Amino acid sequence: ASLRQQVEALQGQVQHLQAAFSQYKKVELFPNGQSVGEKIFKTAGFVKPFTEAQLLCTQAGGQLASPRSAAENAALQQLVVAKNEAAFLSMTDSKTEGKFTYPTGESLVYSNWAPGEPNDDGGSEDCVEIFTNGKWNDRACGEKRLVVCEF
Amino acid sequence: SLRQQVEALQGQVQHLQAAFSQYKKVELFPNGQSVGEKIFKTAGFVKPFTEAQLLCTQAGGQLASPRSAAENAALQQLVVAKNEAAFLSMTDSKTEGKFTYPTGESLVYSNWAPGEPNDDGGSEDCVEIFTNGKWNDRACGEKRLVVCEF
Amino acid sequence: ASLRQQVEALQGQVQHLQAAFSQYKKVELFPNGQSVGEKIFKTAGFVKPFTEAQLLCTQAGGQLASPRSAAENAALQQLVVAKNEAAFLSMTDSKTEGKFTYPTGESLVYSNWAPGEPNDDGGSEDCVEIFTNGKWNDRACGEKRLVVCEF
Ligand SMILES: [Ca+2]
Ligand SMILES: [Ca+2]
Ligand SMILES: [Ca+2]
Ligand SMILES: [Ca+2]
Ligand SMILES: [Ca+2]
Ligand SMILES: [Ca+2]
Ligand SMILES: [Ca+2]
Ligand SMILES: [Ca+2]
Ligand SMILES: [Ca+2]
Ligand SMILES: [Ca+2]
Repeated sequence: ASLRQQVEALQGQVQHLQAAFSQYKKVELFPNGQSVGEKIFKTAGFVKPFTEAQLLCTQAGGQLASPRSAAENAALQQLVVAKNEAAFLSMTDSKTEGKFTYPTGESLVYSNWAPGEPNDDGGSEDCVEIFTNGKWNDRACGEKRLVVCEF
Repeated sequence: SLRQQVEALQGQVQHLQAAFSQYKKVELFPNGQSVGEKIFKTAGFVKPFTEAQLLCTQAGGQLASPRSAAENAALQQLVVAKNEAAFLSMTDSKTEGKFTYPTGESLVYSNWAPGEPNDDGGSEDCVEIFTNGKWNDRACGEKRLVVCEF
Repeated sequence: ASLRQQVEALQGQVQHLQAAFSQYKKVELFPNGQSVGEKIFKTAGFVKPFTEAQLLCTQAGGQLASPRSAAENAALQQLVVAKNEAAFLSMTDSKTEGKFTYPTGESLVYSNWAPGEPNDDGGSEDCVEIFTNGKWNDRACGEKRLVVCEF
């Protein structure tokens, strides 16, 4: 009966935690986050070159935004629109020109390239940026774009 | 067995309670204010009424709607911190001279500054809260601190 | 049996919460917080004189950054570096010149003074600031420095 009283005690404590946490999830995402599925996009609010942006995300325990579906891309687009700043994606074709991959080396499972892209303009575009219209364009990694990580 | 798993679970819940409590303080610093079961959080920037209202609803909340002196003081704390008057959620856009909450219910509390609301120029249907906590009906097209409540 | 299944169910709920909380904690700390051990450093993003900075932290349920080990100092330095702004620590030698103490009155158990410090320049430097290189310098409390609290 004791273990029973203890189990019922935990049920209440857990119910409380779930309810309190549910509220704080909303508070946290406002105004720089976007939740899509099990993924959370969150912008740092400023721009940085690719390598620096990548470092920020990885050291934070996540990685640069990597939309893998129309839904994720649409969620990421909301942050880009909100900040009115094109953002860097995690993908590059730095290893093999013309072959874009995730930070793990895997090939793209989704893409939303603007017509004609990627075009490796000037023979020097190995990074990818997402516009406010949600379309993608390969861009020089040295350029500064909105830092958006995924967790 | 059960006794062993219940003790493990109890430890898990106690750890979560301590960790969540700490996390709450971190989250609220420096843009949020917890008052009762409500949480006011500022976006840190200004926007006109329509844009600010959309920002809050899209975030799963709504614009700051203080319904008591206690809530008003909490909200005012954020206003003082950012040094910027904020938009409240109430407007008399439907019926002039009658301010209401987004749902449509009449105000259950107000903290108007002397003489307000005065519909200056015949075009003030929105409400702003000053750093002194008092309210003033203001033009909805004006840009004020965005503060939502969750 | 009925209890066993109840414990099994609750534990799944709890471990799911543990996973959700872990994710939201990472999101929360990006880009203005740093966790080290059981301590969490979080910057307000702006500068304030010591007294105002101290009140902001205490009112938030914490206190000004008080690195007590090389590891904590390193974590704090990350925020100072990210914002590129020297930050105030919680320690002062206001009560007894030359003797820096934590808000509790307790003497320092760790220090990372830059060469020549603390020097009490002008005979009025009773506060402590941490540089982007992580080194400390006693600084006049009236100066404005990055506000970083620990929770
Ligand atoms: Ca947060
Ligand atoms: Ca190339
Ligand atoms: Ca290329
Ligand atoms: Ca291109
Ligand atoms: Ca009107
Ligand atoms: Ca009016
Ligand atoms: Ca007025
Ligand atoms: Ca002195
Ligand atoms: Ca001194
Ligand atoms: Ca000095």
